[PDB]
Amino acid sequence: VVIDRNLLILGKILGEGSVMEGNLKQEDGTSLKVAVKTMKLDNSSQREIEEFLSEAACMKDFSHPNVIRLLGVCIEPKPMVILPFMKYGDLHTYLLYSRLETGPKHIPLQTLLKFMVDIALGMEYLSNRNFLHRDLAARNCMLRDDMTVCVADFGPVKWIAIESLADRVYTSKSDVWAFGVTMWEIATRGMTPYPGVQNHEMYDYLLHGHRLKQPEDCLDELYEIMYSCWRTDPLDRPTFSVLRLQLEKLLESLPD
Ligand SMILES: CCCCNc1ncc(C(=O)NCc2ccc(S(N)(=O)=O)cc2)c(N[C@H]2CC[C@H](O)CC2)n1
Ligand SMILES: [Cl-]
Ligand SMILES: [Cl-]
Ligand SMILES: [Cl-]
Repeated sequence: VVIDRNLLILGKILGEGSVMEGNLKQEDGTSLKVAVKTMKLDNSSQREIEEFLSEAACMKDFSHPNVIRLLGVCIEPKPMVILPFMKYGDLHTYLLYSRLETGPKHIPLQTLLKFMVDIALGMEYLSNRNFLHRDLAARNCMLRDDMTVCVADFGPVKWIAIESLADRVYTSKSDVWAFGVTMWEIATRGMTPYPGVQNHEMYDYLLHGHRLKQPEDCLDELYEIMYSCWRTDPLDRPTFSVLRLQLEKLLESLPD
């Protein structure tokens, strides 16, 4: 997983650890445009870095068109996660530009659902290998050059599941919760979850049975899938394999 630091040239800041652009000189002699995420670990012990290196070995062997690839790691002693570059950027920002001229056109419902299928397919790939994201959101979903969504940033209380707020436990269904919110952001084209509610009022809001409201133009069939991911009991929540097929079935039922 480790790559020689001399093969990496850094540049601008893309986000703020932090994120940086760069050029990875491959083995075939060609320079590849890549993103570089810094990692602030606790160097008081080799506990965090061990788990970081273990995941890197697995995150590199992954191969799926709806899951971001991991190129390797570079040491300066801070590590740096090397990832592919995405000129189209994240999905959340793309949804905000769509509601503005000059930028993308008004995204139809058919295109919005395709994003959900991709994300679902990405999480379905990780679920089979028992890999948790623990940070699923629209801001984390990047767009490939062929306009296909891919999950990323897998090492925000309104994205965390109710059980993960009390017992602070994280299972596969905890990502289904975040996936449910992700579907809400896409349908709403970049709205912040739970308008009117603060981050410190969430645990009591959800515990009382309240959930994210249904959008104005959102179909009743889609909200049911979105609401099924927010059920109090994680066991009652569906898996990504189910959600993936449900969205595909609803997608094909629509015209072009
Ligand atoms: C989780 C990391 C995602 C994988 N790598 C990645 N890819 C793209 C971006 C990004 O922001 N692209 C937009 C962009 C477009 C043009 C240029 S240019 N060539 O004009 O200077 C630079 C950037 C990216 N950065 C994001 C930073 C915030 C973070 O939350 C998500 C990723 N990362
Ligand atoms: Cl450099
Ligand atoms: Cl908004
Ligand atoms: Cl709401």
